[PDB]
Amino acid sequence: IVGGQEAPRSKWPWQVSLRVRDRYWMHFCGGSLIHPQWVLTAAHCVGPDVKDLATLRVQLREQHLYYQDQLLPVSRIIVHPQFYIIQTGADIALLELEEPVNISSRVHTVMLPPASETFPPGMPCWVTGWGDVDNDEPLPPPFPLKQVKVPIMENHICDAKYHLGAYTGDDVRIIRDDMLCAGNSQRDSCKGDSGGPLVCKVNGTWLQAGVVSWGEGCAQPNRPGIYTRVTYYLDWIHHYVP
Amino acid sequence: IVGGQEAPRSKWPWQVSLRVRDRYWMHFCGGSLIHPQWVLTAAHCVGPDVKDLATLRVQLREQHLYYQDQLLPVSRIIVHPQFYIIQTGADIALLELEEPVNISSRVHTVMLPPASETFPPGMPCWVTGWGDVDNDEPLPPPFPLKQVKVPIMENHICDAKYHLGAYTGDDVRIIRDDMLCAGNSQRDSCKGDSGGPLVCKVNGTWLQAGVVSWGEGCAQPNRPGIYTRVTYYLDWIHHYVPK
Amino acid sequence: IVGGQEAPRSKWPWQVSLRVRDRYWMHFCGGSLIHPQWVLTAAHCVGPDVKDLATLRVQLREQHLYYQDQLLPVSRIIVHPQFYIIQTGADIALLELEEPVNISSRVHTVMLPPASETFPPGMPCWVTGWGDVDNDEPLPPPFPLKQVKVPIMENHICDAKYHLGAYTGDDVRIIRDDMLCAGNSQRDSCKGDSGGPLVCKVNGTWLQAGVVSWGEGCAQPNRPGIYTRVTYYLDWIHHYVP
Amino acid sequence: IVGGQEAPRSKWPWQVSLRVRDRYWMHFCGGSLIHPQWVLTAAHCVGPDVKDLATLRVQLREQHLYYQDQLLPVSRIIVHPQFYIIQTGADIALLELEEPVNISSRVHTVMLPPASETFPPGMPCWVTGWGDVDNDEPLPPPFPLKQVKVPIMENHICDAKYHLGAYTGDDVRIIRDDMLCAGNSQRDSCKGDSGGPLVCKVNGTWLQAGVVSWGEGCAQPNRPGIYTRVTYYLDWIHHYVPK
Ligand SMILES: *[C@@H]1O[C@H](CO)[C@@H](O[C@@H]2O[C@H](CO)[C@@H](O)[C@H](O)[C@H]2NC(C)=O)[C@H](O[C@@H]2O[C@@H](C)[C@@H](O)[C@@H](O)[C@@H]2O)[C@H]1NC(C)=O
Ligand SMILES: *[C@@H]1O[C@H](CO)[C@@H](O[C@@H]2O[C@H](CO)[C@@H](O)[C@H](O)[C@H]2NC(C)=O)[C@H](O[C@@H]2O[C@@H](C)[C@@H](O)[C@@H](O)[C@@H]2O)[C@H]1NC(C)=O
Repeated sequence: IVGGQEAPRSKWPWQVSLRVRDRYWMHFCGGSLIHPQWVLTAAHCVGPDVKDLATLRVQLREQHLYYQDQLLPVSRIIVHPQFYIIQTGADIALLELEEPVNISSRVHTVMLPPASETFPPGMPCWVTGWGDVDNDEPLPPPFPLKQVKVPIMENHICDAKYHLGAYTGDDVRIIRDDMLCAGNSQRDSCKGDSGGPLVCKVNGTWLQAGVVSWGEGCAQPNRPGIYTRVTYYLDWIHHYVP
Repeated sequence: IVGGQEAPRSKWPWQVSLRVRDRYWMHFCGGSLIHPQWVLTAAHCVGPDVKDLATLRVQLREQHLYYQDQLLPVSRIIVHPQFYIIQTGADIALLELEEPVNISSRVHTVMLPPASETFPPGMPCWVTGWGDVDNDEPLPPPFPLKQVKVPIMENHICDAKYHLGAYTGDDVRIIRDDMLCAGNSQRDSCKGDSGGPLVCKVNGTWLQAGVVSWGEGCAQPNRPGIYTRVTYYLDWIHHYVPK
Repeated sequence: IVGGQEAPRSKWPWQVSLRVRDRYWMHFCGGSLIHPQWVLTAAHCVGPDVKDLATLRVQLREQHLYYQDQLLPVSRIIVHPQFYIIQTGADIALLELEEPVNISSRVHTVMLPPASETFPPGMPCWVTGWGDVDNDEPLPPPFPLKQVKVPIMENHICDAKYHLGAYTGDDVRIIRDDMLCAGNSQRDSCKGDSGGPLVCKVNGTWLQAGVVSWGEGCAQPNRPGIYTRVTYYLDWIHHYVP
Repeated sequence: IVGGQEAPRSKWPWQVSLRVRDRYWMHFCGGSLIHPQWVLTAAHCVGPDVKDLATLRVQLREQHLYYQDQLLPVSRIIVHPQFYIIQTGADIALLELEEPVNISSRVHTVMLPPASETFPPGMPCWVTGWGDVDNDEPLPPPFPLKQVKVPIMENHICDAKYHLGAYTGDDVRIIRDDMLCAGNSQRDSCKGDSGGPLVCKVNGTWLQAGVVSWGEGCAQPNRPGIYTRVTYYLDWIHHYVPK
């Protein structure tokens, strides 16, 4: 997270950390609890190539990464079939836990948005995670969960920004309809935040609008963070999650 | 170049090295002289974002990088407008030199193929460059230009290979019509070879079949190197480079 | 610490971590509380060149580095004047804290040995710290304090070991009288353990026999870790520490 | 070499490069040809632990490192027995080549100094090598041999400088009698120059005054480069090297 602050303990109870087996269970992506037994995350975190499930673990919200670990094995990994690379979309995946987790005030699910919510510019939204605090600048120990408020940029405006300073033709769409843009040169997600949530407050309720997907650098001018637009994949999600 | 050998001085007179201004003019990509004043390379070597030409130089055929450099400035860069990322194709670009270079047996152009050449499996082809000799293994000094013969794999066969062991649905095309696959787990190009040429001996003549574009690792089982298919963009090329 | 285990919460209440001002207060060396207001460490951890005290802090016994830090400023650093490089000895230094710490069962001093104790081979001894778990392998988060039992090797036997396979003449002493050897190819200290304690259980009492000083690699065959022999410097220590 | 320039091809014909086997024959220290079959270098480059001679090679003077290699195997490595670590001195070693090399204008020996030469401050001396051009800044390809004029600092003055800003007692000698100090905050040797020569011109003749040994940083204030004083080891050298 670039430009943010450490999260209050009572915030983002749905945040999760994905760990890969490497000398220790190392954090590599975020995710969100969307059902007591299901984690929502980015396809690019667990694909396109099929991985051995023995090498992955999920960690539920912790104020400080690695300090109070209670690792949870995954029973199944479901990656959207249209996914191959982030720039072409469908960057979304589901992790079914071996067992449903206990639901409390400190650890619980985030609500998915109704199909009609477009999250237009002006919406108050935050992205959270334990990623780098700037380009090539890792979050220092004790690794607090961070948050940052990021402004939403309408898709067409964002698509135009991506063409600014690039050879790509205007008629060539960079930002797709299954994507959403948020952030600016001072507020954005960074390496390690991928797969985590972008939540917006709508009439007093938190709804997950996006999944951290890709970008052209952390908090880089004219290159807002790109997220997978959750509403676009509700039908697919509902095919697996109760 | 993975699994190859140092190229003989008289081979590949069209090979070029692209340099970026660093603590020295550091090699970062290959290219090929397709006309006395035009270098063909990959778009990803110079885009999709526009870069300051002041930070780029072209070096013509040399046996060892950096030893006897005679760097050339680039007048202009033309990147195919359909290019954004390597996996969606159109990974091709043209660099116009300030003046036409002097053609000799030592340095000269490579012929482009006629639109009908498909370069099917079995065709003898070589990829050349100063790229890594293996994953995370940079070419050692004195940096000789290397070459390696790479086996061609038909597009659909290759597309099926890329779906092996992946979540990606079969209805999702990974290898596109403007791409070509060559290489195996023993012979392939690697980091730093991008933009360079894949050339095939067709009935006694050397034709450039591809431009090193991408892949999923260097000489990795069931993931051959992917090249931009030159015949696909002949008309685009001929829009800028004189016939 | 190479080849050890995480230390139990109630063990080594004298262990301390030395921190240098970086993107965070990063651990760089160990030390031991030998008096409520004095920390014993290795000179090479703080010299031979004089450094700005503002860039240094002491952290008392904690189970996991960085998690619950309560950093302490150092009022004064006293480095043995005979120190220049580890291989010529006198690798010992004292840090005076600004205030005497609160002694408890969880945090208290370690006893220094009487001058006559030689700590001969066979003596049960442990080295503790947050150093690498192997050559070029840093301690993984959450950075637990580790411990390992290390075999003592008599000085001359050790000095002969250090000449094995070397051009160095036998008349050249490598292991000095103010040094002590401990460790083998399975158990030893490693980068980041320097300055910490080697403590031995002598007839029911824990005595600090050495200070981690140097060696030729971590847990390397025929090259035991070298420690500054505490008894050798008792008078020097007692010139400053009550 | 910090603060220097590329050496003219005609200078330092005695400079050699020591190479260790690692993916390629990689440079790791300098040396000087003091006899057609003997190379003088630093003990720390080839010790204190005995190394397999098959992993070492010597390269005679090359204007550009790695470009025209003609590697020479070593027949024997003789390290001073008093050597253990650089700060305690005796940092000197001899390499006997399998065969004597051809002597020419471009490649030949450097003269050792007479026992009486102390090389006081003011003497014009240069250190040469292919080492880093600054702290953590490697020599960029094509790796030219560099040189730099370094001022000599009298031993006592140098020893006092080393105690400046340090806890070490004044009565504790840091700079020993078998050492010699040269350099300042703008001119010095650096990582990779170790083992190479410090040569001074005395009445129109080049004499090797020192072997690059150690120091605290490349061109660091009050920490001049430290060299093994060759005159101190003439008897030892003469025990192995003829004439
Ligand atoms: C999830 O919440 C459950 C309900 O509180 C926990 O089970 C309960 O564990 C208590 C002690 O942690 C125990 O007093 C309760 O009797 C027991 N109740 C039931 C219905 O199981 C559960 O803790 C786990 O399960 C218990 C039985 C032990 O095996 C513990 O070691 C487990 O932590 C909570 N943790 C989960 C399910 O992840
Ligand atoms: C040392 O000097 C000799 C005289 O220059 C070298 O021999 C000469 O090598 C020439 C090719 O390098 C060759 O055309 C000359 O006929 C030959 N002359 C003589 C007197 O032999 C010698 O080169 C080595 O030995 C010769 C015989 C060949 O085997 C070469 O390949 C060798 O390099 C020089 N030695 C070295 C190690 O350079």
